[PDB]
Amino acid sequence: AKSDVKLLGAWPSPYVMRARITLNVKSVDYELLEETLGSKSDLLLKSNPVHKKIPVLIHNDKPICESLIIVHYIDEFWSSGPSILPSDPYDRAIARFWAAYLDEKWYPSLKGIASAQGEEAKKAAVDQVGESLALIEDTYVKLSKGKPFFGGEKIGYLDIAFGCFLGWLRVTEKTSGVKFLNEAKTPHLAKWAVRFCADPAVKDVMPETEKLAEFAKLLA
Amino acid sequence: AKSDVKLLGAWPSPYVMRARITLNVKSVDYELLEETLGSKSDLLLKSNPVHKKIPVLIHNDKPICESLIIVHYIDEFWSSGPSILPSDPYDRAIARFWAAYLDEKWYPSLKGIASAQGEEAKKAAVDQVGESLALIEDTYVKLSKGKPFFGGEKIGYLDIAFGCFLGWLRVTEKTSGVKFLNEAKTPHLAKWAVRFCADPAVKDVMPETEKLAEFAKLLA
Repeated sequence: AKSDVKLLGAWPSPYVMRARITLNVKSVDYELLEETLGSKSDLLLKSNPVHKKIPVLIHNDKPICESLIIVHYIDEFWSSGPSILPSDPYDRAIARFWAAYLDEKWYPSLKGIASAQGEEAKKAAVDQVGESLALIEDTYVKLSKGKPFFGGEKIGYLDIAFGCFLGWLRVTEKTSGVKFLNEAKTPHLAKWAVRFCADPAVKDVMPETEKLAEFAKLLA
Repeated sequence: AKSDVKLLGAWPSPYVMRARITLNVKSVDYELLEETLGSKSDLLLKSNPVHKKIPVLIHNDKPICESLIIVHYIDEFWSSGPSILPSDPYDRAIARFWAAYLDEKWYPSLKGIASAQGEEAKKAAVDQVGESLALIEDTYVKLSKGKPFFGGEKIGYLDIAFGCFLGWLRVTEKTSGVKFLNEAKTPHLAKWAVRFCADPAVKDVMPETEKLAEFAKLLA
């Protein structure tokens, strides 16, 4: 409820979006407090002194930090609602593994295209993103087992962990002039991404591409 | 068993040690395959193509990667054995949070002392480690609630996540000439570290300090 669940967030953040989608799945209402560009609020600094990052879930006045940990916490506290994590230990380990991969390696590589200077660096950064999408496509085929989502019949942990970046992916495609996730290159992910963005827990917390692209300009 | 559980490891690795301690707690026997310095084995390259890192747990011929995920997997698959993760959702989130902090921020800062050039850089790196130990000491007091371990009566997730680094901490103290974890500065952690290293799941997989210090020399 808004009385007992607060989320320190910011609408462009893919990490924050993970927390919002998961709360939606669990039918948990919450208040969302927006951070402003270029400064961290005193409330954020107080609630996440270690990292000073969003999201922060404040549940009954206790702060929980790090989006993937927050997603676990929401799944575990609100355990009677639809499950986010897979039920099987091996499946769980694999979903956790790919989410950690996305944060550690994949997402940082998106930004690397804009940062690259010169043709060899640009080609390298663009090629890397393409190679990783090929890996993620293969992984999707393996994990989904023919079902609509990474998590099976309904969105799960890995859908949320990857799908939270789709807005920034689309912006990166616009600015790089290369389409990475599409029918030709990643036909399975292409169908999945339409379904994911149409999911009622996702549809209104996923930023429209041009709006995010405008924000990307305001960014410095 | 050795037939169905293999661990790609290396005796100096704190990350690998997490997997060994957890298997020990669960009374799960396993075979350990050592990586050699300066090269990755073809078996490692095949079992962890994404990161090419140890540890890798190969359980019934399925590889699982990333030490903290491996610790979760062992806890969850071997669920009838002593529990590693806390039972409460909030406690779980907090233990996960501090383990992630240790890997992201704390452990990298240990190496920064040796890497620093000049007095201002050295002082900065040494001071940072001291500040973080003060934070970890406070966290220990809060989480342990007077019990011997972060996890309470028995070693738990966060004991394993922090304690796995004690060998490298002692080596860093030797090479930096500054003691960071001791009675004077961190009296609670000082008592805890003796108890942790004496635990039967830890005692023989924790490298003796001089041996690790010698390895640190062989390192380039």
